[PDB]
Amino acid sequence: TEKFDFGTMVQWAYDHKYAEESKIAYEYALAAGSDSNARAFLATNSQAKHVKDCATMVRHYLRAETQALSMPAYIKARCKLATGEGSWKSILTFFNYQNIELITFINALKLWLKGIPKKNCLAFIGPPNTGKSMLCNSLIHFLGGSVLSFANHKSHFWLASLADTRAALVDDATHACWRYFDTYLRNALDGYPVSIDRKHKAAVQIKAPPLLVTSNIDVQAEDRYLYLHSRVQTFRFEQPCTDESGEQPFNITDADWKSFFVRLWGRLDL
Amino acid sequence: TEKFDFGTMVQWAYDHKYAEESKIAYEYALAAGSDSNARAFLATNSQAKHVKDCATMVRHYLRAETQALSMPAYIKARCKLATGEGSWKSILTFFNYQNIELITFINALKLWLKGIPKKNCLAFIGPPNTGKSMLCNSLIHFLGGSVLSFANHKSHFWLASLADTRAALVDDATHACWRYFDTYLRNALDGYPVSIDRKHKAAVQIKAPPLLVTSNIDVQAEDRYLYLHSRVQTFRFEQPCTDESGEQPFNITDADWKSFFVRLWGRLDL
Amino acid sequence: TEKFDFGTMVQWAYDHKYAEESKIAYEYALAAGSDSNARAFLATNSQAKHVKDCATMVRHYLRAETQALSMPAYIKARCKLATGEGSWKSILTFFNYQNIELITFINALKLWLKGIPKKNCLAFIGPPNTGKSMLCNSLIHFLGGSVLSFANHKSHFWLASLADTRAALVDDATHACWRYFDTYLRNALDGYPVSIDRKHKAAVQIKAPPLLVTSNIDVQAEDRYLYLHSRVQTFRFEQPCTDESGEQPFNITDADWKSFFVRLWGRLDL
Amino acid sequence: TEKFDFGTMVQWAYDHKYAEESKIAYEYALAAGSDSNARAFLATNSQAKHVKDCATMVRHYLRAETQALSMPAYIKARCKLATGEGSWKSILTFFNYQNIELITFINALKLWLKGIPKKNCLAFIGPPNTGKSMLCNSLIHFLGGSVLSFANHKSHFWLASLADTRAALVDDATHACWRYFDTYLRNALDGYPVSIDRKHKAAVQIKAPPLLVTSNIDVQAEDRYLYLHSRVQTFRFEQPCTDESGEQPFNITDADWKSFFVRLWGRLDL
Amino acid sequence: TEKFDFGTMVQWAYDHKYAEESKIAYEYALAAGSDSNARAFLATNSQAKHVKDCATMVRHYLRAETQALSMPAYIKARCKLATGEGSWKSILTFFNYQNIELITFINALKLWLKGIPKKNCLAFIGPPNTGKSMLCNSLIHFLGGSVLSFANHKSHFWLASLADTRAALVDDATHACWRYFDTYLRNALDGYPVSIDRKHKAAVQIKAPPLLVTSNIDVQAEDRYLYLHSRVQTFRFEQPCTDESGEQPFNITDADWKSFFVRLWGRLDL
Amino acid sequence: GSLQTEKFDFGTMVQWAYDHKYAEESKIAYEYALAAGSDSNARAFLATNSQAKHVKDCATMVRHYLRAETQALSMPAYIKARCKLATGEGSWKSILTFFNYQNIELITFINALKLWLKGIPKKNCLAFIGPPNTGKSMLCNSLIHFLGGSVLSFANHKSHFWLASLADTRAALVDDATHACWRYFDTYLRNALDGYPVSIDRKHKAAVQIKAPPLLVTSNIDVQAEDRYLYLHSRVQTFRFEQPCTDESGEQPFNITDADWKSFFVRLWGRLDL
DNA sequence: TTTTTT
Ligand SMILES: Nc1ncnc2c1ncn2[C@@H]1O[C@H](COP(=O)(O)OP(=O)(O)O)[C@@H](O)[C@H]1O
Ligand SMILES: Nc1ncnc2c1ncn2[C@@H]1O[C@H](COP(=O)(O)OP(=O)(O)O)[C@@H](O)[C@H]1O
Ligand SMILES: Nc1ncnc2c1ncn2[C@@H]1O[C@H](COP(=O)(O)OP(=O)(O)O)[C@@H](O)[C@H]1O
Ligand SMILES: Nc1ncnc2c1ncn2[C@@H]1O[C@H](COP(=O)(O)OP(=O)(O)O)[C@@H](O)[C@H]1O
Ligand SMILES: Nc1ncnc2c1ncn2[C@@H]1O[C@H](COP(=O)(O)OP(=O)(O)O)[C@@H](O)[C@H]1O
Ligand SMILES: Nc1ncnc2c1ncn2[C@@H]1O[C@H](COP(=O)(O)OP(=O)(O)O)[C@@H](O)[C@H]1O
Ligand SMILES: [Cl-]
Ligand SMILES: [Cl-]
Ligand SMILES: [Mg+2]
Ligand SMILES: [Mg+2]
Ligand SMILES: [Mg+2]
Ligand SMILES: [Mg+2]
Ligand SMILES: [Mg+2]
Repeated sequence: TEKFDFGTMVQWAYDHKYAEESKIAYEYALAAGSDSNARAFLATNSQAKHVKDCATMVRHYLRAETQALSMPAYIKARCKLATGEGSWKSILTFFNYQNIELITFINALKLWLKGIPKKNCLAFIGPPNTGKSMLCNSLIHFLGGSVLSFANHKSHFWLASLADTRAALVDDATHACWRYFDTYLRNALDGYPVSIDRKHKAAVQIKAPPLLVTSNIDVQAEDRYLYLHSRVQTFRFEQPCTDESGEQPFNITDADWKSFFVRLWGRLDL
Repeated sequence: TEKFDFGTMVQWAYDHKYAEESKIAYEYALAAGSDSNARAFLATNSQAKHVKDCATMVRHYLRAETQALSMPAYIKARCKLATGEGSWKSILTFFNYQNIELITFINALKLWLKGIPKKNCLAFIGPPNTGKSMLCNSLIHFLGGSVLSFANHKSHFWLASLADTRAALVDDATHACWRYFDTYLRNALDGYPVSIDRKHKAAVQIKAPPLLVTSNIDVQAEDRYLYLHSRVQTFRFEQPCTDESGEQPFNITDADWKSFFVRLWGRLDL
Repeated sequence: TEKFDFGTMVQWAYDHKYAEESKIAYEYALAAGSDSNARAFLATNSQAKHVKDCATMVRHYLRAETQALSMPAYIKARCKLATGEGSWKSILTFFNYQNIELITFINALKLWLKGIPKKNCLAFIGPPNTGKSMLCNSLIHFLGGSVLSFANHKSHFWLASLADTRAALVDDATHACWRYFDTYLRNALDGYPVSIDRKHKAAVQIKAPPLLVTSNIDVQAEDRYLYLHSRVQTFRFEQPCTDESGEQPFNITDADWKSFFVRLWGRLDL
Repeated sequence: TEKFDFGTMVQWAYDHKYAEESKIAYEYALAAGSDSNARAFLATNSQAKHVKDCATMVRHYLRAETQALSMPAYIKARCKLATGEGSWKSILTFFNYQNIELITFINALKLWLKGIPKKNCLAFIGPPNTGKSMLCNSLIHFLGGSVLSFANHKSHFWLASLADTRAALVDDATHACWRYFDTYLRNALDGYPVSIDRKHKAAVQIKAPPLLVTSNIDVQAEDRYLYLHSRVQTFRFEQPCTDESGEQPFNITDADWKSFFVRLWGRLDL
Repeated sequence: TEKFDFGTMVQWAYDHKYAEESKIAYEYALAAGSDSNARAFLATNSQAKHVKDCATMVRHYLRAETQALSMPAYIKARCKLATGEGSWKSILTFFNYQNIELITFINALKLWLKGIPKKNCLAFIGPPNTGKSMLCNSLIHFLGGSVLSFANHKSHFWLASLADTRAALVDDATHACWRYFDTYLRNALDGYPVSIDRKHKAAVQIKAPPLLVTSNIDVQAEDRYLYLHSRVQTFRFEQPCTDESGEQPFNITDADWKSFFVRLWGRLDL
Repeated sequence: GSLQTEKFDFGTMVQWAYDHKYAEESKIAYEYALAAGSDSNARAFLATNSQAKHVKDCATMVRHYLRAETQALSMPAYIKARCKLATGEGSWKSILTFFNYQNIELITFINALKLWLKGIPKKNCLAFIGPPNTGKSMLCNSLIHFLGGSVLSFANHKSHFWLASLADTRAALVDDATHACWRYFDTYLRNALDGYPVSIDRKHKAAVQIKAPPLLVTSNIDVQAEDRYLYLHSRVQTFRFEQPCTDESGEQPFNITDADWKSFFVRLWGRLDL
């Protein structure tokens, strides 16, 4: 009875960060009890179209709204997202544990986040069960980055994510993987623009984001990976951890990284 | 003369849990004898468009409603749906026949419904005709879960059901299938959110529901499937059901499952 | 006035069981001579949209209506459709000719119509020209079943039929085909619920219907379809159909099957 | 009045049997000089939509207007289309030249036209330049049949024609081609009902029409086409057909086939 | 009012032979300065739809208009397009230079343009730098034919062009190219009607146009191209070109071919 | 009520989007709704019950114009327009110094570049070959960036689509060609090298008969030396970069910017026959 | 959805 206003619903949707049709529809129809517009919505002979468009719009921003930030801004935004309690000390504990000086990682982490040529790829090498996927997965999750599945490597579309995320991580690189790297991904390592295909869409011309790599292989040593030497910052995690006792081993959480970034914000040149 | 009110149809559709076009259309056109709106519906020049949208809208509400519950609230609702007479005894019987203590299955079932990391995968391995498919099938049917079709698993779009159903089932996993699981779905097993891709402009990092699996392969034994050992609870049916000449044997039904949960509600920690 | 009434055309269409655009369009334009509405139709600036939607709408009902019945009820209805004169003896005669005790094909057919898991697939194996397609096709025609066309298996829309018909038939399965079946469709041959993809519509999890396959291959012998053994029932066809005789001594018809079901109704547990 | 009447255009298009957009649009725009409606057409802000729909509407008739007929009726209709002057002698001459009895061809053609199982495929094998395509194309032309380009087999939409025409022709089948046939098209070659996939529309179940195939390969001889034997028939044009004189000695026309059918109408059981 | 007139834009578009959206859109918006309609177009809330439909409309005319001529008529019209000054001697000289009697070329050309089965394909073979692509391209360019890129043959849509032009050219055919031809395109080299798929649109059955091919391989010599012998007319361009100082001693242009045809119209049986 | 003046005007949006060179829906949408604070039309836009469709079409429209504008220009005009774009301060001397460092007479490079830009047959491809770390990609990328060229990624040659860009840019660059790549060139792209038309196939759209633009290639392989690349010899101008641009620690000798090229073209416009 | 992508 009060002519439905799309823009309003979008706003609404956008405010509650509701981005999937299914929800928008439902949640709104609920607010129909105490909301003239919502009520107006259910009156529409085209709820369908709106719910769709509503979402389309919402995500539209959200994506765009994020693509906007700068690494700092972005990392700042990724902090508001971190919920719960923890402390940078946890991270420090671990690195110390691996016999690595946090400053070393910090210094490494500074040029990384900045995507500085030849300082754009961090590798965590070591025997199995040393915390490699741990850390790297926890950091990526924090940063809201994408994990690359080198299994799909057969398809050149296994890099499609690189056109979106701020940070990608290739977990457990094998010789076949490193070879791939040394062969086709050199630019992704020299900060030169690189082409990246997208399912059904046109290729994108972008700068390859920060890369995280875990491997049992010390590329730094193997001679067939020469080009990679100067292009991969390597930390060697040797001391094990996951022991035969069932006990919950270390686990850096979003919170932890929150503290880390918040407390090191000065030193990281952010 | 009265105008066709879409919203009404949707409500109707929603009240009868009529989610598929084919039906909605037919069933409504039937209530056209004693329903002004339906009669208004058949009067429309866009019946098609409506039926379509009607369905779209309904599934919307359903999906949103389905994901809203809590495993318990959900299960509880799945019981109300269970019509007919049966008894938990049928199930106990069979597990016994299969030489397994119900308590074992109950415990495993507990953590499963709770989707606890590493216990989120139930497997029923055994030689042909030992009753794996129905058990699984019957359980999934009761739970209102979806059946994944491995036949389309490339590009993983054989995981889009994963963003909706409270429990899926992989009936008859082949080496090729388990390989796939050991390769891409490790997360659906540890608890870490799985990147459930999908068709239109948006993908969702959803949490994988409990999984059910039937197979002739005993992943626990094979060594190439090491990762899956600690992440797949294996129950094995070695006794044959084959027996079928004359007396029409076993078939677990929604009712049977109703009794099962009702009477084991306490123990299941629901 | 002469405002075109869509709902009318549909009814029309529906009455004559006209479900394909091509026809509906043509046939109607014909009724334009003695029908105000069809004449109105040809007056529409959007006949296209109407023929399309009309059809869509018609199939909509039809499905709903067919999916509604029971197998006997369906079969029963498939009998009303069978016109002409023939007899069950023709069927008997042929099976005898192939040296197969009718009771054997009846007992098999009983559980086949019932779709009991794993007794849902019948294979008619034998050297070329033994009446296999001949038979299968007839029985499928009578049931108004659909043919899957493996040449399209490359498209996940090939099984669409499976979400509509009460019985499907794979005529002349090669090795490639049996391979595929053993590899993906075990949940189908079994006759359990499977997810079917359809163009324009949404996924559909319906119980895979009864299957009929004809082949030069004895999947029961080959150790490579090892796992198709507990699923495919077989009927060997050794004796030749035609052999220097104007017209095939055997050629079963709807009528013949009509007799068959009519006279064998009680034995088939219908 | 000066309103653009769609129905009119359709009639027009239909009368001239103009079924492809390209033409419809062009040919009409020409008649715009002396036709109020066409002129009205060019005035529309949605010519596009019309040309498209207009075509859609025309081929709709044409298809039904065909599938409705009967081979006798259809061939009959194909003769009225045959213009010019020729004589069945020309065809006879050729077949004699190739050293074959006209009663043999006819005997085959009779069954062929009737689309009888496994007697639905005629292959004209022989060395290059023996007039095979020459003959086969001319017949298909007369019959208004469609051709299948194997270069498109990669797409399941290559057989889309089969759901329309009364006769298909595979000109110059290579090994790859026969292999495909022996593997996926036994149904079709068998003139049995195969499901044909079409773009945007759903799969159509129809009886595979009669097939013509020219080939340097005698499937009858080769042993790997063992199963093609009982489905293919075969003719052998062993005698060279093109001469030194620019204009080749044999070149049949519609007229030629007209006579052929008209005079042989009785023997062909039409 | 002066509401945007679609037909006008189309006319404009057509007159300038602007057929791709990208241009039409841009070029029109430019004429917006001195064009009431263009200005009205920019005022449309649906320019998108219009640019598209305009293109669609234009192409239709463009194609329809070309498939509409007779080889003579077409060639005739292609002459009017030929601007500048040149002469057949210039074409001649070259052929003589290559040690080839013009009449030899003319005789083949006559039948080629007529598209007579199996004489529908010319091939210019020879060592690199002998003016093959030179000639062919110039001739295609005057005829206004399209060029096919074997770099795309992995998608049958690389032949889409065939369904439009009156003359196609495969420049620099390699072994893999000839093989593809010997395997799939026998029909096409033969100039018989064939099926041509088109992205999203529907397939068009049409007579393969005249082919021009340049290659370092002499198909008539190789024996694995046995069957391309009766289809491919060969030419031996051996004499190198650009000798000393880069300066191209040969430059064939539209004008040149204009003369060629104009003067040789009689002999070419046009 | 009657007479609306604030009414949402699509064309306006497009112009806006066009001006800022915003071509992707995601952005347009966001960036516009932001300008909604101080923009009657933007505000009108948000008032629309069909923002979706507009964002889409806006975009659709922007590229139409954008793609067309480029293809539109002449090599001169294009390069001219590429200059206005170049911001910052640099100098052609930076480029001279580098080539000099590489022991190559700038005139040599200039003489070739003059013909490259013209896209003249058999001189339509430049290759910068030499041991690793000699500033090849360095130079080539910079030049491509200024020109607004597109980079091809042989890591996708698998699908014939890896060349879709060739239907748009006025210059493409294949960085670090392996043997496999060169073979691919010698095999298929022989027309791209002779100026004769080739059919670029886009995704979901009909192919396009286009004239392959100028090509830039950097590689460790001297196609000029190898014998399995005979055809290429006369179709690939080669520059050998022997000297190591290598910069020990933080302090890069050679860096080349849009500015640097700006000066370069501005000051050499004459000699480049532009 | 078909074309892509597989
Ligand atoms: N998927 C995961 N979930 C939770 N923790 C993980 C996961 N992957 C790795 N970790 C953590 O990282 C450590 C294991 O690193 P690891 O996986 O052994 O490197 P690698 O795989 O090369 O042997 C463990 O201490 C564990 O806490
Ligand atoms: N719905 C049912 N009705 C009657 N019998 C059934 C039903 N489902 C399964 N069965 C019986 O159980 C057997 C199938 O057991 P099955 O599910 O194939 O075990 P598995 O999956 O390990 O191969 C069949 O032989 C069948 O007789
Ligand atoms: N509808 C029919 N009309 C006339 N003859 C038929 C018909 N169906 C089959 N036949 C005869 O039977 C033979 C085909 O048997 P077939 O179906 O191919 O056995 P199978 O399927 O095991 O290969 C043909 O030679 C044909 O003469
Ligand atoms: N429409 C036609 N007009 C004139 N001559 C034709 C025509 N069709 C075929 N020919 C002649 O017939 C010969 C081709 O016979 P052919 O088709 O190659 O038999 P096959 O297909 O078995 O190899 C050609 O040399 C050509 O001159
Ligand atoms: N349209 C033209 N104008 C001027 N010269 C041309 C033209 N076309 C070709 N040429 C000359 O011919 C030579 C190329 O011959 P070429 O195309 O390499 O034969 P092919 O294509 O078989 O390798 C070039 O050196 C060029 O100077
Ligand atoms: N635009 C630039 N700004 C500053 N330094 C650069 C720039 N481009 C390249 N370099 C320096 O040159 C090195 C890269 O040389 P490189 O491009 O790999 O030569 P090539 O392309 O032959 O392999 C880097 O270490 C970097 O310090
Ligand atoms: Cl099993
Ligand atoms: Cl058979
Ligand atoms: Mg089973
Ligand atoms: Mg058969
Ligand atoms: Mg032939
Ligand atoms: Mg050439
Ligand atoms: Mg480099």
